[PDB]
Amino acid sequence: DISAKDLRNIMYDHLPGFGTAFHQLVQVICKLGKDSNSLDIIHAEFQASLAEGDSPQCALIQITKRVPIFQDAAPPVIHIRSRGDIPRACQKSLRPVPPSPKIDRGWVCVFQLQDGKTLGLKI
Amino acid sequence: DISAKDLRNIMYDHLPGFGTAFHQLVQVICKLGKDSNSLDIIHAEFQASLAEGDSPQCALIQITKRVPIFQDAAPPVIHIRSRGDIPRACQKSLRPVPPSPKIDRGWVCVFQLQDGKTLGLKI
Ligand SMILES: Cc1cccc(C(=O)C2=C(O)C(=O)N(c3ccc(CC(=O)O)cc3)[C@H]2c2cc(Cl)c3c(c2)OCO3)c1
Ligand SMILES: Cc1cccc(C(=O)C2=C(O)C(=O)N(c3ccc(CC(=O)O)cc3)[C@H]2c2cc(Cl)c3c(c2)OCO3)c1
Repeated sequence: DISAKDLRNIMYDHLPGFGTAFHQLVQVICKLGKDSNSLDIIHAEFQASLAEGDSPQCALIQITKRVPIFQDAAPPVIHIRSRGDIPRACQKSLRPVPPSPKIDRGWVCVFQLQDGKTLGLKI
Repeated sequence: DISAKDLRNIMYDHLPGFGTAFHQLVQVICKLGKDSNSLDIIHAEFQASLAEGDSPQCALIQITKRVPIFQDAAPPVIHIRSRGDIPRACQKSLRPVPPSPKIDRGWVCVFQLQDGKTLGLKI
């Protein structure tokens, strides 16, 4: 059986750069996947998209649009201290949070900072 | 000017018992009120409701219906370890989280537990 850590490693293996918004999307997919006992179907979808010739980035986005736990889903809230806790390669992807953000519309997660500031990570 | 702690103490002084769902609603009102620089209007609405003869419980609900930061607002996510971090008097008000919980519909907050469990506090 595949673990959340295994799936993270598999997905990271295909991504360029490091600490990018796509790496964070992997984290979200793995966390929500684990919490919904869906790591296997998610892995199968990822591999199937790659096998069709999709970019790994598109494979991750297709998971958000095809696997039902992400469809019309609000992004998870992640509590952190400051913007400094977020990798450099994610910084320019941070945005003010819109009213109903949705994972399948590119809103990966919402970071809540210790002083109450709130930023959404957008792809 | 009134602080979030001052307001919390004022509201607690009107509520019977301790650690109830209404005490948690005070916490949410004061935190969100502080983050939106809205403690003054919140206090004014609370006092006005009491002055019309409303119960302090209803005055708190009135705040969620009358102060625009709570109108059609999703409940805040609060990260905790387990149900053991929630006071005894709130336990029976914890519910599975519905698709679109709203503060002004009685969904005070969403507790996210460390193992991935999620519970909404409902009034
Ligand atoms: C930039 C940053 C700061 C702080 C946290 C994170 C982050 O995404 C996560 C972790 O540091 C982490 O350990 N997460 C995680 C991912 C999958 C599992 C499933 C498992 O292996 O048991 C567990 C933890 C990340 C994480 C991802 C999400 Cl969606 C979270 C979260 C943490 O808390 C609330 O929602 C990212
Ligand atoms: C049952 C339980 C467990 C853990 C936290 C709480 C809770 O509601 C909060 C606190 O322990 C706390 O210190 N909060 C709080 C309330 C107002 C302010 C404004 C200020 O005086 O600076 C600051 C902190 C409570 C709290 C309320 C909300 Cl809505 C929160 C939250 C914490 O984290 C994210 O969203 C309640």
